[PDB]
Amino acid sequence: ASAWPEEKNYHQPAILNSSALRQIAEGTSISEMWQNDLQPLLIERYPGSPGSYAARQHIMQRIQRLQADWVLEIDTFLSQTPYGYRSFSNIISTLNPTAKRHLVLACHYDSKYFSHWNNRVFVGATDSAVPCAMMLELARALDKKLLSLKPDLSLQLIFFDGEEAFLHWSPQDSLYGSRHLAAKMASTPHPPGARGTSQLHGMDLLVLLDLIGAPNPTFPNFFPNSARWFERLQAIEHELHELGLLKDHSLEGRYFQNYSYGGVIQADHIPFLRRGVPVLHLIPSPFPEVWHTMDDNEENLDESTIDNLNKILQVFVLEYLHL
Ligand SMILES: [Zn+2]
Repeated sequence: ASAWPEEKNYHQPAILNSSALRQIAEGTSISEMWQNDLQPLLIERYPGSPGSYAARQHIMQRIQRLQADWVLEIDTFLSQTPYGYRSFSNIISTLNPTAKRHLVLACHYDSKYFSHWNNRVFVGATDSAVPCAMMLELARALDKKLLSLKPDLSLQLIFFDGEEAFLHWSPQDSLYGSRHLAAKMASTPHPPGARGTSQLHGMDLLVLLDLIGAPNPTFPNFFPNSARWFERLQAIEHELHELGLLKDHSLEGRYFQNYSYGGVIQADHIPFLRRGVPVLHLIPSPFPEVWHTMDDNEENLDESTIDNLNKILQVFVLEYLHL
C-alpha cells in the first residue's frame, strides 16, 4: 500500500537565489495583466448570466494561448438555489492530469448577484476578479518554466463558480461550486486506476486567493497544518523586499504577519478543509472596506500591492514545484 499521499507532509521547497528572484520580479507585468487578464473580467458575472459565460470563455482562451500543456475541464452541475434549480460551471486547468500530486491555486470567478442600483453594477473587483487575473498572469509569466513539466508533482488552477450566496450567506445558499467539486474529487479515484486514493488525496495544498486588490492587506496564518508554507510566504516577501524588488512596501506594513485567526471564514476552501485537504487561505483580515458594495471596482484597486503579491506568489509556486 503506497505511502505517496504522505509525501506532501515532507515536501520541501527548492529555494530561489537572488539572481533568480530578480528574474521572476522582472518577468511579471502588472500592466499587461491589467489590460489583458483583469479588465475583461470586470463585468457582471453572476451564475448563469451572459457575463458568466463571457468570463469563462476569457479564462479558457487566456490559458489556451499558452505553451504549457494545460488540460481544461468544465465541471457543470445543477443545484437547488433560492431561485430554483440552476446550472453552474467550475473551470479546472491542470498540468499533468495523471501526475499523482498537484499544488492547487484557486479563486472564484462568479460575482455576487445584485440588481442594478442607480445605474451601478457590481463587478467584485477584489472579490475575486483580481485573484482570477493573478492566476492567469502567473500561468503566463511562468509559462516557459511550466512547459518543462511536460516528485510526481505538478500544478492545477481551479476557478469556482457560485461562491456567492444569491441572497445573504446561508449554509445552503453559498459555495455551490466548491461544495460540488470537493465532493466530486473526493469520490474520484486518483491516479486513474487507483484502488483506494482519490483526487483529494492528490491535493498537496490548496492555495485560495480571495478578496485581494485593496491597500494594506494583512493575511493571517489560519491553519497549523499549512503554517510552514505561510512561513515560506513570509520569507519570500522579506527577501524580495530586501532585494529592492517590491514597490511602495515596508516591513512594518508587510502583508504576511505573524498572527493567527481562530475563527472560521466562510469561503471556497471550507468543503476541502472539512475533507482533510491542507489549505493556505490568502484572504486579508479585515476584508477590503469596499467588500460587497458597488465600490468594489477598478478605481479602488491598489496596483503596486497586486504587483508585489504576483511576485510573491510566482516565487512561492516555482519553489514549491522545484522549477
Ligand atoms: Zn463576496
